[PDB]
Amino acid sequence: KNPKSDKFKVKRFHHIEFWCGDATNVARRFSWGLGMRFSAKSDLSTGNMVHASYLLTSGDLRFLFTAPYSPSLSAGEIKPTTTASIPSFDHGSCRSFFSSHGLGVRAVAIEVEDAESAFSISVANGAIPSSPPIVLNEAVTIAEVKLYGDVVLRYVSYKAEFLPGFERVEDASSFPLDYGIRRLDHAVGNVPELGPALTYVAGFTGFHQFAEFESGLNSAVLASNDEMVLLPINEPVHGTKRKSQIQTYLEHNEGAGLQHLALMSEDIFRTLREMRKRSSIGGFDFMPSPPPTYYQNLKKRVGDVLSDDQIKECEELGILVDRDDQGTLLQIFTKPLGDRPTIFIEIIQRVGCMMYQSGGCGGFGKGNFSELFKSIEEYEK
Amino acid sequence: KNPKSDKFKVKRFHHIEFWCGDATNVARRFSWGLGMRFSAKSDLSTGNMVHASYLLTSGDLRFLFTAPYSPSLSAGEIKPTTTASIPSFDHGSCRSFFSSHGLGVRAVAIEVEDAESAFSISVANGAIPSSPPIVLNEAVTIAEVKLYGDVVLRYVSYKAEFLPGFERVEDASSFPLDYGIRRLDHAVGNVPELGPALTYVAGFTGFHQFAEFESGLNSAVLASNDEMVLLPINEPVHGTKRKSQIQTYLEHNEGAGLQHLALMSEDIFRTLREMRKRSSIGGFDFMPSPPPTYYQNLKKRVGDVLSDDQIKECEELGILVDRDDQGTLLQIFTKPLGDRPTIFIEIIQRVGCMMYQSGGCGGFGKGNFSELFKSIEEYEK
Ligand SMILES: CCCCCn1ccc2c(C(=O)Nc3nnnn3C)ccnc21
Ligand SMILES: CCCCCn1ccc2c(C(=O)Nc3nnnn3C)ccnc21
Ligand SMILES: [Co+2]
Ligand SMILES: [Co+2]
Repeated sequence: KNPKSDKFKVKRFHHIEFWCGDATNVARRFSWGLGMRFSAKSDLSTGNMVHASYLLTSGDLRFLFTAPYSPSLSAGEIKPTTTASIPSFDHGSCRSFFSSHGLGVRAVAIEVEDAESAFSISVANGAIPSSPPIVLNEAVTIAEVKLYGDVVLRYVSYKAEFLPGFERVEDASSFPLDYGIRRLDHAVGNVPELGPALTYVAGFTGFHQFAEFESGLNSAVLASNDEMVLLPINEPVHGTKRKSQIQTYLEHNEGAGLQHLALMSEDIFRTLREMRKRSSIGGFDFMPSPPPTYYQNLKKRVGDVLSDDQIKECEELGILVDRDDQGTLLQIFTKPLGDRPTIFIEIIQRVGCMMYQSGGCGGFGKGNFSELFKSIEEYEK
Repeated sequence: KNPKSDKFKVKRFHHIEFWCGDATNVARRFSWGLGMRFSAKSDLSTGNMVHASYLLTSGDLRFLFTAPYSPSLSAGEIKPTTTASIPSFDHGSCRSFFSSHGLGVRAVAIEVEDAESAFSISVANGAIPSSPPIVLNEAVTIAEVKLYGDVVLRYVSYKAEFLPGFERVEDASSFPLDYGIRRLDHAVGNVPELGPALTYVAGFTGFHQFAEFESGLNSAVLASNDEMVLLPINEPVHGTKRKSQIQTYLEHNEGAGLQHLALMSEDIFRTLREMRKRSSIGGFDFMPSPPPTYYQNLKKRVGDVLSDDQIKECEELGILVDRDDQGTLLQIFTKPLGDRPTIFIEIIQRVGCMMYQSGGCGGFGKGNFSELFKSIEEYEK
């Protein structure tokens, strides 16, 4: 059941912004590791004396990497005279975020019809304001409310290229990397208490709970009207045999924050081949592969969706498979993206639910907790 | 003239340590961009609850990348009970360094006969102490004194593998990259006033001035007894037509600090081919190439050292050439390594001065200031 209760018109995920200590080095690492092209910049070379921001794109996926310069470069400025291209940016907030959480997501940005009204309606419905609506060059409006921890939900709306003040990088520095990633499927938060987080966020968005179907967590998924904006949230479950991975996150992250980004690939096998080629030469590492018994058991579960060859291709690459009542989900998780065991990335591809493909086709892999523990001791054999 | 006045026995450059906000991402970027292998780690997986430190090596060159974890992970510890593998590390110092300077070099480490005596003699001769000698697992002694800005000169000495507490990374994660870089040739500091910096450092080391031979700088080189440890220092010259690059550094770095690291390659042409292949896919960019007239003029200057083919190979790669009375220097500079126009890297190869090759053979490229401005307007033509 989908009551379509969005309190304002939401379009799609627009971008994800990482707050960094050095944006250059994170952005170059991510570009190579994920096959994302450098497509826009806002920094000293564009007149920005406040922050360095670099945009990577792959298909519709937009990753933004931002770090502060010395406050001394902009000490003469005031907000009316700012050279920052993202007016919500604040040196103190950014340094405090990074020193508290390390590398991580500051903003989950979604495109809306009207960022001003989305902000007003949100705050009228319980949202904690973070940065009021600001119109940039009479062309783009940006506003932010608190989502969880120090993560903001950023609204962006266009009258009618990323943001004003951002320049198109030179072609020479813009190598057309592409490993098949195409869009952000969902963005997941970890919190100490799921109930209040859900009540808060569903309260000010009107997002509805997306229907699904002891591993140390409970979770739920909030979704927009067409269920293309998907915001799952986890809480830990205490007292389990193995310590909850959610609690470990909260400890190392110093509280709530974004846990993982799920990136849809138009060809997950090519994406994983390309990413795994680069794991040891600057890219990303992947979780340990499931035992061969997990893949033996794939025949009974998805033998009507994937061929034996395509199943063997899953086994080569360590891909996991789960199935809804409506679709099939292929997924795999990276190891943490940085020093701390906090944020990581999921690569996914969904099969089924054609009408375009509807959102969340195949679910989020809930069945892979059980099946993996069913593969752990079956493989002990 | 070399008075050989070292006040303690110095061996070679041992390592360079970068203080980072996220060590993982900088280290992976540097590994790919420079062709350096992951060779040791000290982090959560090795019992270090304080800092994450990753060591890259290429030949004898050792780059260490270190970032702090949340202080909460080690809040119960005291220095006697610390899990840090580098006991001079301090969360507050590291966060303050990175927030003040951005990504940069915290420690220039040299190997000495006896780090305890080097520290004592240094402090007895004016050195400002930074971290007293500490013996690690009865095997390695480490001590630090202030060099300039927030950069320390680190002494390390071995009774008899990087440091105790560091583990040899797994082979799977240790891809044997190598683009031909083999050792650190020299490490250069920028300061507001050259005279006092020289007096201070030469004062406590006994290092002597290395004999050389309006561009906005004056400089001088301090050298150890066999002139294998080379520490040049720049100061700005004010009032010039083009604003001094040293002054721009001081402004963006918030004061003195390490300006560049010169890395000797055993085959600079292969190093530059390999680094330039990767500039736009995660590696390092290089300064704009000199005009073809600069390379036309190379025949008269070094036509007896380099063939026409080897000169054309310099032209393809943007390499600069200078000559001493004793040797020839091939060199090239990267663009800044991170967000700020502060630290960069020089790749060099020296030809001549065989006895082994003596230190500083060919100088440091002083003649390339004049020759480049002689190439700028000659090429205007
Ligand atoms: C040991 C490897 C497989 C672990 C089992 N496993 C299955 C899914 C899954 C997610 C995830 O993706 N969760 C999510 N995504 N959207 N909503 N939710 C709740 C995060 C961490 N481990 C997961
Ligand atoms: C526009 C491209 C060529 C610039 C001319 N150019 C020649 C050398 C050089 C150094 C350097 O390497 N300096 C040094 N190294 N050791 N000691 N010193 C003083 C640093 C910056 N620009 C330099
Ligand atoms: Co997920
Ligand atoms: Co140099």
